[PDB]
Amino acid sequence: VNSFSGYLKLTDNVYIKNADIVEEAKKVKPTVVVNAANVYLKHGGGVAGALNKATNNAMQVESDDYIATNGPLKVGGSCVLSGHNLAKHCLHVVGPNVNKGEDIQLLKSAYENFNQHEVLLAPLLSAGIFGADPIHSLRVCVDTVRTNVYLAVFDKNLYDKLVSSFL
Ligand SMILES: Oc1ccc2c(c1)OCO2
Repeated sequence: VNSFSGYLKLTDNVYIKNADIVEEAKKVKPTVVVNAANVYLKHGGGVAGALNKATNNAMQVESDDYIATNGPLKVGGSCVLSGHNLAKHCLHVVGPNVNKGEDIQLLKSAYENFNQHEVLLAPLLSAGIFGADPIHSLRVCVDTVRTNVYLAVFDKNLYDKLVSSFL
């Protein structure tokens, strides 16, 4: 049993809810929250900007030190950093950004990072301002992630479309 509430069950391991990922993290304090990161860990907008704002910019400060030491992530890659006030850990995962021309086949590699964690609170990778089709992102998630993933979909309209089109 875990603390996640109000989710619709899609599969054995994937759950979904219409929720503000920031507000969900603040309530649950999950072991892992996933950030929709870019390779520079520049948390300007979208899910990343919202998560970082909720940490009072402490996520960005930590991220800048990580990049100064290690250099940029790979598209499809990840790193584990602090979850600050939102979670124990933040898994920063880089899905391909269609608005930068990145290979959508890298979305499966991005979701494979989730398999290193038994339970996660996450957004749909490459959705929103990353430009991919969220229906596609949900299908890759279900077909790639084997650990238990609780998806927070910010848009009520999109949530209803994801559920009503789910195969
Ligand atoms: O994709 C998003 C998810 C949550 C957000 C957001 C964007 O901006 C405000 O909070």
